[PDB]
Order: sequence, then structure tokens, then C-alpha cells
Amino acid sequence: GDVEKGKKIFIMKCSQCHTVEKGGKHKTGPNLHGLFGRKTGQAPGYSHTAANKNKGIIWGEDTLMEYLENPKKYIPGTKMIFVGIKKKEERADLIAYLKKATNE
Amino acid sequence: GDVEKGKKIFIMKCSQCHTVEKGGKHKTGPNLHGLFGRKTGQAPGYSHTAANKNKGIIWGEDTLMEYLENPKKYIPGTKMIFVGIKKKEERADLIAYLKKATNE
Ligand code: HEC
Ligand code: HEC
Repeated sequence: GDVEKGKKIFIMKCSQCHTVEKGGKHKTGPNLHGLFGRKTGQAPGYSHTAANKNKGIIWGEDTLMEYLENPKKYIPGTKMIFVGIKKKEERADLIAYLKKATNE
Repeated sequence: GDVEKGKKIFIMKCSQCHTVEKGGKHKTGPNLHGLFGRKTGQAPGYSHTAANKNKGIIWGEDTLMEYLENPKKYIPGTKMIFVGIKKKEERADLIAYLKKATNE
């Protein structure tokens, strides 16, 4: 994926509720630093729903591709109220950005 | 926005389900008094959906512009069954009316 395009998608669609940088603030949603390789619902210092804590999957490209297409379908009971990103290429670009931004 | 045009839009498209005045009754939808500056899904005495309670954003001009364009896109799971207002000028006029009427 294209990280430059992914950053723009993040700003447009996600930044209302999330930060990505190390030590970045929790907003409506959790700060996402450290996301990849982590079990669902373990953002440090954030109060997740039981649903997000109990999904049990490991965040990576494939599980994010599915979640971000339709969050409530993947995690019924989530408090993330976001319709999803329909286009596969857009999710791929977004996820490439997240992979970079949440690990630097 | 044009408050007088906004009032007409409100009567035509919204009043079947909503009141705006202080102490106004809940109908299908919540009374909207006090809307601006409030987090989503906090209308006093009204039973909101989890989705409207969890969206977690603050109502204001920009967030209402987006919500009213396509309610279910912004708040998937909403029980507000309303298509939206397509035209930006109409949304802006409506929102100007709401900003006045829900604060007086
Ligand atoms: C506010 C209306 C949100 C928008 C827009 C987006 N997200 Fe979100 N997200 C939000 C909340 C409230 C939560 C917690 C959900 C819960 O039930 O506890 C989340 C969670 C996520 C997660 C999971 C984090 C984890 O398990 O560690 C991810 C990966 C996530 N959000 C990503 C994300 C992206 C990439 C968005 C733009 C496409 C996005 N969210 C939008 C609230 C909101
Ligand atoms: C009945 C068919 C509706 C019409 C027409 C409109 N709205 Fe509505 N609205 C309705 C319901 C049942 C709800 C509650 C939704 C839920 O899931 O809990 C709402 C909610 C709103 C809100 C949010 C209120 C809040 O979070 O405090 C707003 C701002 C709102 N409605 C505005 C609104 C406007 C301006 C309308 C005309 C364009 C309108 N609604 C139509 C039901 C119905």
C-alpha cells in the first residue's frame, strides 16, 4: 500500500477519534501506537468495551482489512461508530500508513 | 445560514419526529433543546440507541453538516430513519435555525 495516500485517508476518516503517535492522546477512540501484533482491546490506558477486549484476534494486515471494511460486523458490540471503508485499495493504503505510523 | 429558510426546512423534514423548544416533548425522536456542544446521544429523558450514545463526537456546525447529509452513514445503527438533506445550503440554513432554536 501507499503510505502517503493512507495518511490522507487516516486524517479524513479516523483522526476525529484517534491519534497514532507514541504517547499520543486518547480521544473518543484509543491512541493506536503499538497496534500491530497486539491482541484486540489492549490499548494502554484506554477503557475498551468487553467486545473489543474479547474478540481475541491479533491485529495485523489481514484482520485490519476485515475490521475496517465493517467494524461492527467484525466486533459486534464495539463502541467504534464508523461505517467502514468500502474500497480494498483504500483500506490497503490506510493499513500501510498505520503499520508505519504506529511503530515509529 | 438563513434562519427563516432553516425553520421551513425543519418544519417540512424534521418536525414529524422532533421538537426543538425548551421542555419540548420527545416524539419518535428526541427533543433537541441544548444540542450544540453536547456529546451525541445525551438528550435528557430519551432512550437512544447504543450507536447514537457511542458515536462520541460533539454536536456543532461541522458535525451536524456531516450527520444531516446521511445520518446512517455517520451513525451506523441509528434509529433515526431519515434519508438526509443533500444540499449544503439547505443543511447550513437548517443548522443555523437549530443553533438559535435549541439555545433559546
Ligand atoms: C469515532 C467516531 C471513531 C472513528 C471515526 C474511528 N474510530 Fe476507531 N475506535 C473508536 C473507539 C471508540 C474505539 C474503541 C472501541 C471499543 O469497543 O472499545 C475504536 C477502536 C479502534 C481500533 C481497535 C483498537 C484496539 O483493539 O487496540 C482500531 C484498530 C481502530 N479503532 C481504528 C480506526 C481507524 C483506522 C479509523 C479510520 C478508518 C477509525 N478507527 C475510526 C472510535 C472511532
Ligand atoms: C423520524 C422519522 C425522524 C426524522 C424525520 C428525523 N429524525 Fe432526527 N432522530 C430521530 C430519532 C429516532 C433519533 C434518535 C436516534 C438514535 O439512534 O438514538 C434522532 C436523532 C437526531 C439527532 C441526534 C440527537 C442527539 O444525539 O442528541 C439529531 C441532531 C437529529 N435527530 C436531527 C434531525 C433533524 C435536524 C432532522 C430533519 C432534517 C431529523 N432529525 C429528522 C428521528 C427522526
